[PDB]
Amino acid sequence: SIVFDIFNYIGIVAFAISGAIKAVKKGMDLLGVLVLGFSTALGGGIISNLLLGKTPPTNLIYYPYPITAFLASLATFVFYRIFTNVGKPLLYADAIGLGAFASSGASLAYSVSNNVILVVIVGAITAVGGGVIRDILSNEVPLILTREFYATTAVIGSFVYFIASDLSVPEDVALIVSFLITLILRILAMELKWEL
Amino acid sequence: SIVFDIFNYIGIVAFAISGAIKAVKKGMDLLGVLVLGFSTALGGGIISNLLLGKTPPTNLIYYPYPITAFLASLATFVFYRIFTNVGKPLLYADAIGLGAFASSGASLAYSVSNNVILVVIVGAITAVGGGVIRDILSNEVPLILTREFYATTAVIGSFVYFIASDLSVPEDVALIVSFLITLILRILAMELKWEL
Amino acid sequence: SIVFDIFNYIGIVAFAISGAIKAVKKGMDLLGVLVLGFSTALGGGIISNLLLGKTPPTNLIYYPYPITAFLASLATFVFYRIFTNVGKPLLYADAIGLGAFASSGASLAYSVSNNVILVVIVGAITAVGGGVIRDILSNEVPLILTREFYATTAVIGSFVYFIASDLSVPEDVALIVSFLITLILRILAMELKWEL
Ligand SMILES: [Mg+2]
Repeated sequence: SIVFDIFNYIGIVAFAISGAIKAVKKGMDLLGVLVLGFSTALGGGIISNLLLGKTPPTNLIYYPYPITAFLASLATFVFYRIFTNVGKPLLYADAIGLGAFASSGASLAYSVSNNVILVVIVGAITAVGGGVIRDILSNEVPLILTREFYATTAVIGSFVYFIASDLSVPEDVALIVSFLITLILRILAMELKWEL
Repeated sequence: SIVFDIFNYIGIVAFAISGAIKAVKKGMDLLGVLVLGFSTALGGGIISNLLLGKTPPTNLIYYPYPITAFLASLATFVFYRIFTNVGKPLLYADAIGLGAFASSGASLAYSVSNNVILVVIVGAITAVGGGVIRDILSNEVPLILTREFYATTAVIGSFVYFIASDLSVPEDVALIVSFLITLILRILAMELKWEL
Repeated sequence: SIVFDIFNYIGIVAFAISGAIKAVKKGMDLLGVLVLGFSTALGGGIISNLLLGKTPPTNLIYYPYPITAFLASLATFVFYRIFTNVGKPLLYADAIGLGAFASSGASLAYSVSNNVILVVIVGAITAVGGGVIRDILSNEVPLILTREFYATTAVIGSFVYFIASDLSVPEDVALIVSFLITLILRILAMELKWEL
């Protein structure tokens, strides 16, 4: 479906931006920024692929995905190399990626089996997995532990995808509703200071 | 066998307690405590499943296992939310899990192949793997490095399972002897201050 | 081919030395030193095997590989237990391993598929993966982030293996040229202070 394909690109771009921003804040230079953005963008899909027995992983064979990760990370580096003082919305980029991958990752797991536990947990791991790798490599406690509603919101997003698909909702709509609920939940938590 | 099934539940409960305790000590709140307990309880089995080519992992498809991880972590949070000053035996919970999973993890590897190296190493990775993930997420040097006899004791436990099975020992007995040797070795190291 | 087999042993020895050195510097004792050397030596091959769908991993079934990792780590511990003040060339050992595994890891991926992205990225992950695990376990930002030209040099080494193989270069020669370019690139970066 077109929405599934689009969400893959949105998630790759968003997580690449979040990883490249993290590296910029850490003081890394161009190539180190590319490494962290590339890893954050593709890590969730790779981990998800391994859990589902899909080898080699799509992110390592389908050329547009790693090319998109590379270009997004490079664009982020160049942007903040010029505009050093403008805001760096790491959590906003991460949140958009969380919604794109909780939905598309739940979709991939649901195609493997109708098991609600597999769909909800693999979907959530797809969503958070790139940011977990980013935080581990950065040598800091990850968001899934420091942000009280973060991992659960990914779980909720993959669960609403499962429920929608279970009710025969068309795949394009089930993905959009899952993405929107995940993103909205994150915006409320961030804007209403639920995690403080 | 009944002992294999029982050891799976014992290991899941024990490692969930150890992960939830770690999160409580870190100052996390309810949902963060659940995340760390869930991850510690199921991580070793997932890693073991991937190494042996078993996908999707049993911990993500067999409902009682993640349900047990969730309930054990929730019980731990509620207990220490009320009884804030009572002792938190993280290492004791981890040690019981180490014995339950070194034995059952060696059993799973032995069913795949009679290779002593595969059985001993995959068994040890099953045993320590959940606590390694816990310590990495907590952003601290893991027990497998800070505790001089920890990883080796898991190796010894999986090796005694291999030897017992190689001698035709019934599976229920081979699991019990492996579990007991692992746990006893850990109790001696902790009580006799071997790791100081 | 003979060069592929030799490079496996060179990489295992080199990364075992680098991991055992890291543990010695961290103040670990004998068994902890063995754990970190063993993990660094075998982690890249295990990760590479999982990405390519090769289970159980060769490093866990082919006896000479983990035996070599163990003996190399033990030799490193004994050496620095006696000669406490002599230099500890962690980065030099890591660099030799990087060249041995970028080449041999690219070779393994190329046997699975002619996809330049798969060959270059899996090759680079094979090369850096053991040192990434070492640095994560040591609880420090890994070399792939702190050393500006490190990860890219592994990528270049696996890419020159791909180009050589694509041009019909004999496998023994393609491995040697890949190894030499990776190692030389690392020597220049270290000696010419490119990463400062
Ligand atoms: Mg860390």
